[PDB]
Amino acid sequence: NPLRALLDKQDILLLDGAMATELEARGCNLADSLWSAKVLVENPELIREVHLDYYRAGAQCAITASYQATPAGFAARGLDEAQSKALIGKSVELARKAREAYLAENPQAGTLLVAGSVGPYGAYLADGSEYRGDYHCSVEAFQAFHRPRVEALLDAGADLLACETLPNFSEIEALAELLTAYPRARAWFSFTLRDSEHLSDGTPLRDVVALLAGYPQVVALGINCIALENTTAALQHLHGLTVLPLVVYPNSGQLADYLPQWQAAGARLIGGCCRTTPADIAALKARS
Ligand SMILES: N[C@@H](CCS)C(=O)O
Ligand SMILES: [Zn+2]
Ligand SMILES: [Zn+2]
Ligand SMILES: [Zn+2]
Repeated sequence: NPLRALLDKQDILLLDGAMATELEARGCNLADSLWSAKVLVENPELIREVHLDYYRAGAQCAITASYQATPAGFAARGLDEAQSKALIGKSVELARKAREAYLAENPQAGTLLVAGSVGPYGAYLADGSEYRGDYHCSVEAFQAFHRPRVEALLDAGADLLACETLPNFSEIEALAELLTAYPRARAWFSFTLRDSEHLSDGTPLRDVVALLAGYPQVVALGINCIALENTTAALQHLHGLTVLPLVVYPNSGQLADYLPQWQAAGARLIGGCCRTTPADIAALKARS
């Protein structure tokens, strides 16, 4: 368990924040949802710089730029599976390079992690379906969609998988099943919500937690890409269902002002999602 060493030593583990904000500030034009294919090729040094930026701000875990990096997605750019897996692997390499750089600068930084981002099938559909979850695939189809990215992230040396922004229960099942075929893998599963007690697709959270409790490789559960004002209620509900470390990284509003409420509700992995920047991580660091 990549988390145990850190969680044995401190209550809170800080995540990072959004990649896009920082790349745009540095001059990047992110024209479409497949922007990672371009930036990983044309400006990989800027991605590495942003990861380094977040470690400096206090992040102890970087999330790779692979949220929309799948062979399915990247086929629209003329890339085949192997080419796509190369770029997925590269996203891990750049975060690992940033970790090497920071630990050279600050050897006293403690343990630092790299989490491979695994986004939902909805993000590939690119119709904002990662928030509705109303799509239908067989278990095999979900698993075929996710498998190459899981393999590429693990082979490139991700410490764990960030299975995130997940709106669909059947896909969550397929993904938990898929991970058992990689016995060394560890993951967190983070969800988008319809309300404080339901998945985006309508599933009661008690059912999601109950399902995932049977998979030991899932070492944390939580919420991300949700409005600030909707976080605490959701966490408090999860807090009554599990004592797995809870994950929370919401969209930008102050984000760091919530740290005591969140921690009291069992959150132990805390960062930022959309429109957050290293300023949010720096604020969290100061309040912890
Ligand atoms: N790509 C983001 C999630 C967008 S909802 C991430 O990797 O955390
Ligand atoms: Zn439907
Ligand atoms: Zn089937
Ligand atoms: Zn988000």
